[PDB]
Amino acid sequence: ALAPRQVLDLEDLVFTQGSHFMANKRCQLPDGSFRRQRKGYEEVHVPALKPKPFGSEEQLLPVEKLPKYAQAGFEGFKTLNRIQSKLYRAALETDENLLLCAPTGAGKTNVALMCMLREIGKHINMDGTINVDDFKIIYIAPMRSLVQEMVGSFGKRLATYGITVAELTGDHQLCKEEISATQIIVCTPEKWDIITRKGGERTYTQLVRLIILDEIHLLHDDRGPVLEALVARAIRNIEMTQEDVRLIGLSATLPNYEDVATFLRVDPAKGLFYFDNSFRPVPLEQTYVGITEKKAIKRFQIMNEIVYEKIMEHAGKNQVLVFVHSRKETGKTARAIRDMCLEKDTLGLFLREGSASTEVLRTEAEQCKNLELKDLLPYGFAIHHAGMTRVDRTLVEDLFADKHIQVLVSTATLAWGVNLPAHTVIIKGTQVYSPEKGRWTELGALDILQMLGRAGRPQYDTKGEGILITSHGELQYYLSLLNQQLPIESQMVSKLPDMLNAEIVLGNVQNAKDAVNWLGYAYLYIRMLRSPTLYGISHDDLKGDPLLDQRRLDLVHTAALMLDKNNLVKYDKKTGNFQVTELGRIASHYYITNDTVQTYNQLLKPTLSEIELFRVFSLSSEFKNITVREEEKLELQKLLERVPIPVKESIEEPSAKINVLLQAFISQLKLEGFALMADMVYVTQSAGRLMRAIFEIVLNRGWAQLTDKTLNLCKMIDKRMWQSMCPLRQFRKLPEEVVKKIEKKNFPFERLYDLNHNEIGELIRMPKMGKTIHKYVHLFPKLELSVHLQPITRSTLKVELTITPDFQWDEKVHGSSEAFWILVEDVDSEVILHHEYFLLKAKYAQDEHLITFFVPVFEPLPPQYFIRVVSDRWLSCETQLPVSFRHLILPEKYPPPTELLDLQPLPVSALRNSAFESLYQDKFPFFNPIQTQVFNTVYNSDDNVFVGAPTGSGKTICAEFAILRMLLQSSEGRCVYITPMEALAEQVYMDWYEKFQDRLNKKVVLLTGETSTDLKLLGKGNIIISTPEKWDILSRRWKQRKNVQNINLFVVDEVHLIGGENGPVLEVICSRMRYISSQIERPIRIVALSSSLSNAKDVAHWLGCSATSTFNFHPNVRPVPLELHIQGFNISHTQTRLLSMAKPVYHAITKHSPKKPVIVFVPSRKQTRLTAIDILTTCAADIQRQRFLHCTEKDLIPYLEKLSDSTLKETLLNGVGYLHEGLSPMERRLVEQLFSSGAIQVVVASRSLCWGMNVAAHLVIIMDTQYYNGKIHAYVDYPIYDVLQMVGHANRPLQDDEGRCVIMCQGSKKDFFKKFLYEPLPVESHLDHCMHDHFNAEIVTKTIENKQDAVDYLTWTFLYRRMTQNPNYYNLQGISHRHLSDHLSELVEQTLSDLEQSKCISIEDEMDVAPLNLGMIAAYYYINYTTIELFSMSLNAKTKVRGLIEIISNAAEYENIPIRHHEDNLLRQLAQKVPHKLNNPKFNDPHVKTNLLLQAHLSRMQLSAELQSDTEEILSKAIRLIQACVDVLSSNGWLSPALAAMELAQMVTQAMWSKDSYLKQLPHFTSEHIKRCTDKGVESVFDIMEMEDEERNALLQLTDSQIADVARFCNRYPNIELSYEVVDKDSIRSGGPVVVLVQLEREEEVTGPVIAPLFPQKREEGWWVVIGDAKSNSLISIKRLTLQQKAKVKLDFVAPATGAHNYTLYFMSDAYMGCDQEYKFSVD
Repeated sequence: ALAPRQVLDLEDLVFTQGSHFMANKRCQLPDGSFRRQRKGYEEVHVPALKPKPFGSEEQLLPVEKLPKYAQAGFEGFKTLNRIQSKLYRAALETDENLLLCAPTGAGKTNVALMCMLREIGKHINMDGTINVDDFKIIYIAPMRSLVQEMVGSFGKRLATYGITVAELTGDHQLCKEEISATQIIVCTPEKWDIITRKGGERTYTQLVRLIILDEIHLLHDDRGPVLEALVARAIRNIEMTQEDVRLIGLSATLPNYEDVATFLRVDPAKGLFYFDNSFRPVPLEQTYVGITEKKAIKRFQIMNEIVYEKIMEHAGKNQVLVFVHSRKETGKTARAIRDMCLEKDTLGLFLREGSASTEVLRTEAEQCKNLELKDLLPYGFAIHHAGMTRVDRTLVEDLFADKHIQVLVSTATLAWGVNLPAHTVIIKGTQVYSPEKGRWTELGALDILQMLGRAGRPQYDTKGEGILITSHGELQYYLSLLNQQLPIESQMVSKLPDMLNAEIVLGNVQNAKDAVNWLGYAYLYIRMLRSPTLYGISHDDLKGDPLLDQRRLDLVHTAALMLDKNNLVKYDKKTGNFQVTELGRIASHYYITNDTVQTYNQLLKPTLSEIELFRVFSLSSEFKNITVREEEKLELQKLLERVPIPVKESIEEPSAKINVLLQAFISQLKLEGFALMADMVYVTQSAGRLMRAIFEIVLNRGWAQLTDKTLNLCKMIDKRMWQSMCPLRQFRKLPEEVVKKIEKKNFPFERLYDLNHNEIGELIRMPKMGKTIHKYVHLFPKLELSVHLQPITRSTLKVELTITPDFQWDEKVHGSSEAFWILVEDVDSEVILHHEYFLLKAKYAQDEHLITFFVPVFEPLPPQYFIRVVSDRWLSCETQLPVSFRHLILPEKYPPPTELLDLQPLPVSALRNSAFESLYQDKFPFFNPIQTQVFNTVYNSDDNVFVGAPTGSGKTICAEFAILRMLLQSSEGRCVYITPMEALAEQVYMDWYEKFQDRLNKKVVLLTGETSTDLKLLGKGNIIISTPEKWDILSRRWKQRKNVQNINLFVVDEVHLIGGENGPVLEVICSRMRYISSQIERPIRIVALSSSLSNAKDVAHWLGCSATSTFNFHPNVRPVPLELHIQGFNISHTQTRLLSMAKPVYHAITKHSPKKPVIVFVPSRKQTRLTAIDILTTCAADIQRQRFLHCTEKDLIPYLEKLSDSTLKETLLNGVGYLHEGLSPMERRLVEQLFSSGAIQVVVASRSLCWGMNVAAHLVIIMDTQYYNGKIHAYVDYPIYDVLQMVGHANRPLQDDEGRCVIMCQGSKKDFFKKFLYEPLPVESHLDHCMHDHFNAEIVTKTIENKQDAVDYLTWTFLYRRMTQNPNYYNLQGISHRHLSDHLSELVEQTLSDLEQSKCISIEDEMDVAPLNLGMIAAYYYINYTTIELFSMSLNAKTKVRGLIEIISNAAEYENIPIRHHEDNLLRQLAQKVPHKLNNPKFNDPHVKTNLLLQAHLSRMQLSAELQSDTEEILSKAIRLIQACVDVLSSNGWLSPALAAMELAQMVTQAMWSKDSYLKQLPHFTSEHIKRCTDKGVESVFDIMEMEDEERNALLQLTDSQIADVARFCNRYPNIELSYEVVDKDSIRSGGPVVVLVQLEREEEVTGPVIAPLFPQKREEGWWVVIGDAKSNSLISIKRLTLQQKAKVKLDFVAPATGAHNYTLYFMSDAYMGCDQEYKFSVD
């Protein structure tokens, strides 16, 4: 943005006088303009404009005329006011921005109300009355007093709507997520500015449909620039979000009002309304006395005398109001008349001519209150002031409008605070002290205008007067103001460098060009165009520069330079670009001026003392105009002695006055000198933010001592008490002296915990209070802490911190949460190595919380680190816990990574075979530096090799080398390839089936869920692709199956996943392969590919890899070099942090990859949609709509026609696609295809999909690194494995010379990523935590027969190797060979002791082990051992289909079904809709969930995508569990249960319930069909098999496509016929054997799977032949069989005695209902 720039001096261009500025050259007066020199003073009069008659037809609107829904909240009103009637149509029937200019007190309120009512009327909902959660309305009033006024009266009018209106304004650092539950926020501009600088601000503003600007003429005030920021900000977000927000502005009648209309985007023809003085509520005649000379006391007696004679044209009936500038003067000024109105011949005495108890009886009976009030009450007098008066204040308010109170002098505060208008008002003086300017100045234009808007009572008056006593000198300014003539200007130049910084920090402006555009949104721009001369711009300049391009560029340059000086922004004149600093970020967030930041940055240092920190606060530029006056020096000398902190060298300079002012505020010292009170209020109202700004500065630099000091200083200011004092002071219900009494003792607070109420009451010598003091001591927040540590490397430790609440919760005391800071400090407590925010929600109090983080360490190790957990609110509420390093064993240092040899890139011609080279010749000429260096050893060898390279490097083909070499040596070679993730498996299967079965014609196969059909693939295949649990369940029985033994090559991909969840299964199957290899003496080649590992040696030597053939490369040696940028966001609350990341994401795309492709990973499905729409809408507001679509819309339209997501079509048209799991596998393939072609430039994808994407970008942006766990009610970090994978996608070897990645994370995570991304990952094993299932299977298969075998098995593992390398990780406490053997033994012992207590194995002779029934079936079905433990524990003789689902949903395999956000509510809804209701059902229990999903699937209910996806994962393991249940019920001999369980198998398969009609298995049937079937007689599937074609579909609605599927169903539907016989039925006897032979045969050849469209897995027909005695409920014998065409089934048992035994024979499918035959019979 290089262009000629000129440094301005703002002090030259600024309107110095602020509000008091008059661009008003002249000034004209009305008709009556008489001037009367009573000569101590000039009186200028202007009379009341006659009432303006009703114009062109326009007439008042009786309330019943506006629509029915709006009537409400206008109670007590017969008719609309004239102004309100003029705009009822605009405010109610249109959504147009309005600018309503009217006289003060015109009643602009009810107009804003009609505007609200329109928005409220937009969420009707028929029966349900309001959609209170769907919208929000912000209302900006400009005074704190007015806001409270408004909340109450808007509160009233909208009760009948059930709408919540609440104040937000005040100093209170934002919290309340019940502001998430209020719809009308009422606040001040500066409050709303603070909120909306947050960036995650879009959590509040998300729903804001309408914002209202009361008293918008504040534009002109020194506070004006805040309004200009709000509106500029708001307007600009309307364009970026493209969601419409309505702006209503309400103003007084002042010049420039039409420039304000333009500012607010008001259509002049449609929504501009201006109403001159005619439209006053009550016509006011007005006097403007200015006065002639100095003469202080004389000038005031002048003034005080003026007041009497004016009131006394009102004797009996009339009310008066006087305004003064001091809560002291409410009485003093009413005294100078008390000393006059009655002092000269009791003039006008008896203002209440009820010298007869008319008004006095009600006035004298209310006298018994305090001060000047009881004093002034018995006659018509009263007072109202800002000097805290509370409940009596609200009682001078009723008795005034009840009309007993005659005279009431008051503070400006009342004009704003409550709507009580007098008949006349008089304004004494117009001079006020301003702490910020540090002088007296002329009181604000806003202020006056509100006061005279109180002359005359709307329902009770016909005229009103208004007298304004000011100084004659240069105060015809008030004539101007009060007669529609003082123009409204822009004060934006004053506040320009702070305003700019907030936008830079917000991400709204990244350079000067952006900033110049920003200025175009401000009121300044409009005003400079319209009156350029006034804003220092020559008519010549304007004429050649009509858009003020030179001025805005200059203004911004000048500001940028101030911010750069003060180190708030980094700004280079060259590019015009801006970079935010931390200092600037804090400045913006805490509302500190940039000069103050500089001072802080200059003064703050680790060794700053409390003395010096009180000093630094004093030097804050917000206080730079503060002087020490003479009349106050004595009192400051007095305060200095009573406060605690020494105030050095500073004698009474202003530095020291500010210093002691703060200390006296914390000490709650009383004051007198009102000049000093206004200064104290001004430094304390600020002190909160300034301290907290200093805290955040110092926290983030790591300064431990100063972080402690400042945090306490914050708490002390908030809590108004010293650290010295008693923490019991924080409980406001405790009487003061009771507490000073506990302080009077030299007794530590801590020791109160150990004292009972008696001993307390005793120590205090006030036994009355013993009990309640006790209550409060235990309400004090208190945490217990416990730490667990594990070394990771010699620099980093993983730390699990367990936080245990130990206090009583009272929501009156603690509310809905308590926040804490977790601080990890070094030995000396000088440095914070790590910190983070912990929010203890109330719902989850007294739950244990586990916070996990990593901390650095340095080899000359200290003895201790400390962990402090300090409250963020309560004083003296901390808890420390040392972390000893005395017995810590750091791991063995790692070797360097293998060198990268710059070899001349090997051509494809180095592969010699011509058939082979065709697979690569047409893709590239030369392999990458890793593939070539490796090639030597993997193509030209038969030995074991390990490749370690950053994901993306192209490891896949290194494995190919080996497979090519195998097909070169073997004809029908056998090769197994194992990837950890299933999603990777399918990706490699497509990739290779075409490369190896299409191209090279060898078989290539993919293992599935079923063992028998997989055993075949294992046989015919030359390349077998599999996930670990699949290869495990096969090769477990490697002794039996030969095919496992004769494999030539074994390829493991992503071996680093061994350290991941589900790593065990991989480590196991790998170790087994190595074991099998040494034992079969025909070595198996093992080839492992992995991410860069620090400890690759250990994985190499584990898998038999020499150091010659072990290739482990550093991340920086990646073929396509990566540019990592880690970007932190200090926002603890996740929903907010995600929102504040949205702008940075677009800036990331435009900076790092404007043309080239991008992938954004987001944490979830609905985030994927939201993030894409944002990129789009932001793209369109950047005026570059569709800059991501790199073809033409027509080019895409053939493809998009297929899709069904309306939104995916819309985003794709615009250049952005998204990938979540709710999309058809087709739709996903489309999006990826279009991305790889380059047609679309950006894909947003959910993190669950970083494994199943064969798509690469130029830039990868990870948007947050956390996801919610509904099981522990907390966000948890992405596995570093997922993040490593995501990053690997920023990699296009062919085109890009670089890849780029931007990770956006919470700050607390930042340092974690900086370590473990620029460096190699270390893996450990978690075998020891999953030891059982593998031993139990090894024992079943007699690979382990004794304890020594168990111990030797383990020598083959990775576990075995790492234990000695990092003992402390495994909880080994030494490293000798002895420690190893011990721990190994201790390990096998417990694992076998568990498996035996669990009834799976038998321990005999202490050394020998054997498989038991439970053990054998858990290995057979691959079910966790605790699962069958639970089955046998819970199944009984009487359990039915209902109880069965309950037990099976309790399987451990369902532990991992996750709970996600708001599924807590979703599952509760399911719960009321399913057939079976649960008792004590915990909705964050994965077992309660899989229960409901189980009944949901049976009911055929369709659900949300991630419930359906889970339903599939549940159904995945469903069948193997039921089968276990059969085995266990039969092995116990229970008949009716085992039958019940077989029904469940077939009814989970077909997706129907126990009493569901058998016809529900047939395609396209519904309840409507079945009812019109029982009416005929059709109740069976066989009852439609005998029917012929014409009668068949004559029954109900058919289509040619319906008949097709249905008739094909009945052709796979089992038509079996049975045959049985008792072998030697007559020569059978008691105790003896009985052999039963059952003959099965079907009249149909078997081709096709089991058809079960609702079951996500293709399964084959299993059958159960059973024999039982129904009378006793006895399972006699059973056999499970897959039948094909026909077969002989043999089952025997042992006869009981006495001949006659009646038996039953059962034939049971595990897949269909209605095939179940029964045959009765007898024997003996």
